Amino acid sequence: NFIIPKKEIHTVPDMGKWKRSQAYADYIGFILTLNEGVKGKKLTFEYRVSEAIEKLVALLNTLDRWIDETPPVDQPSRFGNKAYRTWYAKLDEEAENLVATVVPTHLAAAVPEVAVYLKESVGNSTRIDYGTGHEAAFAAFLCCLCKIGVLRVDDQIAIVFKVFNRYLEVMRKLQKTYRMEPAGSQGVWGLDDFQFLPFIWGSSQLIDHPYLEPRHFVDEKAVNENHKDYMFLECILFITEMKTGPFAEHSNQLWNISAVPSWSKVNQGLIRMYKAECLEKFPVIQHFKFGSLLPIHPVTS
Repeated sequence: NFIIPKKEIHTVPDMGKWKRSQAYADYIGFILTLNEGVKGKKLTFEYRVSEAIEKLVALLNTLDRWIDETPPVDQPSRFGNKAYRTWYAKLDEEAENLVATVVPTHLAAAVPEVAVYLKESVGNSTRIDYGTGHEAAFAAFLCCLCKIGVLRVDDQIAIVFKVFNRYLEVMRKLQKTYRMEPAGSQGVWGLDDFQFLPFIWGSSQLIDHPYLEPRHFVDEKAVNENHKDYMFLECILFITEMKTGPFAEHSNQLWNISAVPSWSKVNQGLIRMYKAECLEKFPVIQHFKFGSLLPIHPVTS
């Protein structure tokens, strides 16, 4: 009974049925389920790695590879490099074939439904840009795999620390390689040019840290010291690799968050901020796709 996920949020009044959709409930609970699973734990933690995780990292590694197979054009050019479209096209042809390496045959029919989210998670071919709208789809991608029991509860630490963490390395690579633009006003009032979720699961990691306080993440010296262990700081280091000038100028919203007393409170301030600035923002989220695994119909309870 699987189906090709389709667009359901066409107008601003549509945000209602979204916020009462099964999908919505499914999505956020999934978000918080993983958020809790990562509490106080270093990236170097000993977690369950399952063959499905291995096959996903391999899926992502193919994506990484195609970038190398598709070097940026040498044209003049001034925004996103147009070799991104050549990359994206390779994915559009090959998303199904790829999800197929992770999905058992008795669930063949789900491949098309599942692959859609995959195709929506890497940015925009026309505009060569990327934002939390696409990030969301990669989470929704992963949720679907839980919904069909390809991914397991036992794995929900390796989803963040291994798979999503690799996905982030691949996104950054696309962002450096093809000089991708932030999607819409991600680079105006945004927490970040590109991501959001890693700041959630990142600050969750640092809950109850002995030495490292939210106020410490603006200290670059200290960031270099600790990025290998923590998802939140890796994000920070990436910003400081991409932006001219002083922190408070280029990432003011994060700058103000560093003032927050505890990682616990940051993580509460972000869960909320993620709802408002992203999941409940028409412009960011209207492209979210709705099928059988994450449907639009009213929450059944």
